[PDB]
Amino acid sequence: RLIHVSRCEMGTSTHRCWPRPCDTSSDEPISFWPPFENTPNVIVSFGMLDVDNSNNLRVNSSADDVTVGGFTLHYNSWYTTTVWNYKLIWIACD
Amino acid sequence: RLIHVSRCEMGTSTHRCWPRPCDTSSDEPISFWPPFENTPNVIVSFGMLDVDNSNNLRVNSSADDVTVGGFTLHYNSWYTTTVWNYKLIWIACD
Amino acid sequence: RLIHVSRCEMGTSTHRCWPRPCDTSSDEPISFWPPFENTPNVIVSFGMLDVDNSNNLRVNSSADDVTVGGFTLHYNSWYTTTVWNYKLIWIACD
Amino acid sequence: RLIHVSRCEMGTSTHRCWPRPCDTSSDEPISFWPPFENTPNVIVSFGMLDVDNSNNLRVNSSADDVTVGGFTLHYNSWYTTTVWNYKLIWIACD
Amino acid sequence: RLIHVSRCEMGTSTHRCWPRPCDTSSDEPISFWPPFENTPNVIVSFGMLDVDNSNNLRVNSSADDVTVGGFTLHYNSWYTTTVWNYKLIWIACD
Amino acid sequence: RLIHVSRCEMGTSTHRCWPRPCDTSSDEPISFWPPFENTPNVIVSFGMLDVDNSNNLRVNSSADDVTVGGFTLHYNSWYTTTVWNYKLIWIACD
Ligand SMILES: *[C@@H]1O[C@H](CO)[C@@H](O[C@@H]2O[C@H](CO)[C@@H](O)[C@H](O)[C@H]2NC(C)=O)[C@H](O)[C@H]1NC(C)=O
Ligand SMILES: *[C@@H]1O[C@H](CO)[C@@H](O[C@@H]2O[C@H](CO)[C@@H](O)[C@H](O)[C@H]2NC(C)=O)[C@H](O)[C@H]1NC(C)=O
Ligand SMILES: *[C@@H]1O[C@H](CO)[C@@H](O[C@@H]2O[C@H](CO)[C@@H](O)[C@H](O)[C@H]2NC(C)=O)[C@H](O)[C@H]1NC(C)=O
Ligand SMILES: *[C@@H]1O[C@H](CO)[C@@H](O[C@@H]2O[C@H](CO)[C@@H](O)[C@H](O)[C@H]2NC(C)=O)[C@H](O)[C@H]1NC(C)=O
Ligand SMILES: *[C@@H]1O[C@H](CO)[C@@H](O[C@@H]2O[C@H](CO)[C@@H](O)[C@H](O)[C@H]2NC(C)=O)[C@H](O)[C@H]1NC(C)=O
Ligand SMILES: *[C@@H]1O[C@H](CO)[C@@H](O[C@@H]2O[C@H](CO)[C@@H](O)[C@H](O)[C@H]2NC(C)=O)[C@H](O)[C@H]1NC(C)=O
Ligand SMILES: CC(=O)N[C@@H]1[C@@H](O)[C@@H](O)[C@@H](CO)O[C@@H]1O
Ligand SMILES: OC[C@H]1O[C@H](O)[C@H](O)[C@@H](O)[C@H]1O
Ligand SMILES: [Cl-]
Ligand SMILES: [Cl-]
Ligand SMILES: [Cl-]
Ligand SMILES: [Cl-]
Ligand SMILES: [Cl-]
Ligand SMILES: [Cl-]
Ligand SMILES: [Cl-]
Ligand SMILES: [Cl-]
Ligand SMILES: [Cl-]
Ligand SMILES: [Cl-]
Ligand SMILES: [Cl-]
Ligand SMILES: [Cl-]
Ligand code: NA
Ligand code: NA
Ligand code: NA
Ligand code: NA
Ligand code: NA
Ligand code: NA
Repeated sequence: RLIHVSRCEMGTSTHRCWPRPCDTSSDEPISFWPPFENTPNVIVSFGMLDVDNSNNLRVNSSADDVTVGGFTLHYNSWYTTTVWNYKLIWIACD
Repeated sequence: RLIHVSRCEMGTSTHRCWPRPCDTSSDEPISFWPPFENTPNVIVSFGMLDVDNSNNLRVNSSADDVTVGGFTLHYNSWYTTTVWNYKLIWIACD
Repeated sequence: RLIHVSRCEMGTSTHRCWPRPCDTSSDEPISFWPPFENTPNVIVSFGMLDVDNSNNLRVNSSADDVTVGGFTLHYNSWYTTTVWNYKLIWIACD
Repeated sequence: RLIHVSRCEMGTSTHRCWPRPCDTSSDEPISFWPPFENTPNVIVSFGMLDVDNSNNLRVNSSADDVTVGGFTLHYNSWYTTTVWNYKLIWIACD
Repeated sequence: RLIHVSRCEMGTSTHRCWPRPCDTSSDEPISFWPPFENTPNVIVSFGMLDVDNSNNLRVNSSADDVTVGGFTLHYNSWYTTTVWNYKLIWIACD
Repeated sequence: RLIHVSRCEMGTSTHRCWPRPCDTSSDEPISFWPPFENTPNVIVSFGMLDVDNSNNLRVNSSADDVTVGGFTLHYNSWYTTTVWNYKLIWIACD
């Protein structure tokens, strides 16, 4: 019979930048082992955050170039925002 | 034999407001197709955030009215907070 | 045949502290019923957040002591950060 | 994702007739608990057989009235055949 | 997590030959739709049989050339055996 | 969520004896690798059979001592029955 089920993989990525401010952006190659059967959906959020109040809080994250074999874990702030630390979390399921 | 398995669905919703401030709240209908066999659990977070530092950071998100066919993706700030941009992320599994 | 499937459990934990500031840290024991077959991965993020702008934003969360039977849902801010309210979200899949 | 899986149930039914000849036919109600999600297919054969050589060997079996709740395990010989003992086997899968 | 599951397909094939003896052998192509993910095992037996006592009972059956797409349902008697009617049953699982 | 699925294993076992009569009984250790998670059901039938017509046809088969690790594939004729060749088939599903 036909049933709908998912396989999920998940992970975190910690960036301890301070005493230096974090790079404006980061892109990390993540690999699924073994590859998924179907191209999975992937979402990303923040597990930890250390942002300076001297300017607005601007943070962004996403999963780019998602394939059955992996994806690019992306982060970026912009303009005058100063980020001191952060931890991205992500989950991918087909 | 009896085994525990999950089907998962996930998605994101971007709100680009600036030059205008984002509305105090938003409620968006999300449909699952096909419907889940069981009422899934759903959780919501933020994938992107642009908040003004001139006041406290107040953000809230939730999955309301969750059924096998979908749910209401909810967001709200409150009091004096000013939000310029945000992206919600959500995942539903049974 | 051999296939990859996941079982997922998820939940949220709300802390309203206002007008008192939330404790610097929190640790909540979470149970998985029934226990997982394999030790799951767990990720944690924020569903709601209320942080004072008088100081930098510093929030941290994680799943600690993860077993098939459960885990410790952990939160903490640090230094001078003042947090007024927060809601943690978590998802665990094997 | 969509996958093909089967749930299977199976069983045997022994008929010790000797010293009397087995009835020309038999029909036994079989129940699946719990019921299947989809009507299963069912096949039936012989695990044991004791047939007289004074006439031709004529045996027949089938799964009749198959529903998600169960089916009728059917057996019959015909004409001049004499059967002294027999055991039916069956398996149902969706 | 990794788990062992099977998909099964099954079927029957009736050969009514009387008043003529059945052919010494038969080979029928069986198609699996959709094809299995992995090459399944297949076993074959007799659900009905009508054999003349004037000679020894000799019957044979098997699943030949098994692939994910199908196989050849084979039957044969040999030597002096005379078969009047028979029904084959088969089940394929991966 | 909870679903019913089976894992199945199957196999055949050929005994060529002619021109000598096959033994009155046979018992073969069958191993499931890897073991099942739950004690499976097992049914056994005949895929090939060669019985002398000088006496009644008497054949018997079963799966004895079934565990998650394996079982004893049993066969026996009785009294004056002469069996020349036979092939057992079996399928085990949990
Ligand atoms: C957050 O990161 C995503 C991923 O890189 C950015 O997405 C790009 O957005 C531009 C328009 O702003 C599109 O033209 C590109 O196609 C997107 N690239 C990818 C890889 O999808 C997004 O702009 C970022 N958001 C902010 C505010 O920094
Ligand atoms: C975040 O949004 C949720 C959902 O809109 C709000 O939840 C309500 O909480 C009150 C108690 O404070 C309950 O009595 C209601 O039943 C909840 N509504 C729903 C639909 O569940 C929550 O109050 C909001 N948080 C903030 C800080 O605005
Ligand atoms: C975020 O919380 C995690 C988990 O509570 C903290 O991890 C600890 O880090 C220290 C050293 O930094 C280790 O000695 C501990 O063993 C870690 N605990 C666990 C259970 O992993 C992490 O330091 C916290 N981050 C911040 C900025 O507070
Ligand atoms: C074997 O048993 C099956 C099931 O009772 C018999 O099938 C019936 O066959 C007749 C024609 O011979 C049909 O009219 C009926 O519709 C069939 N019944 C069902 C439930 O399918 C079959 O005839 C038997 N074979 C022998 C040789 O006895
Ligand atoms: C039953 O049919 C099968 C399939 O046609 C026969 O299998 C062959 O058996 C010989 C002798 O053991 C092997 O060398 C061949 O490789 C087999 N061929 C196939 C297609 O597997 C089997 O011999 C038949 N049994 C009888 C008694 O007729
Ligand atoms: C068929 O084989 C089974 C299993 O080997 C035999 O079952 C035995 O039956 C006797 C008498 O009824 C019992 O004392 C034993 O305890 C049974 N053993 C098992 C494993 O259950 C059965 O007798 C055989 N049938 C024929 C006709 O030979
Ligand atoms: C009425 C109202 O919204 N009050 C809010 C309170 O809920 C809390 O957010 C506090 C600290 O930021 O700021 C205000 O007092
Ligand atoms: O066995 C051969 C032949 O014997 C009788 O004639 C039966 O009526 C037929 O159906 C067939 O079984
Ligand atoms: Cl840390
Ligand atoms: Cl700014
Ligand atoms: Cl954006
Ligand atoms: Cl404020
Ligand atoms: Cl709340
Ligand atoms: Cl500060
Ligand atoms: Cl018996
Ligand atoms: Cl006859
Ligand atoms: Cl028929
Ligand atoms: Cl002969
Ligand atoms: Cl052979
Ligand atoms: Cl006899
Ligand atoms: Na960095
Ligand atoms: Na808006
Ligand atoms: Na608190
Ligand atoms: Na009877
Ligand atoms: Na024929
Ligand atoms: Na032997």
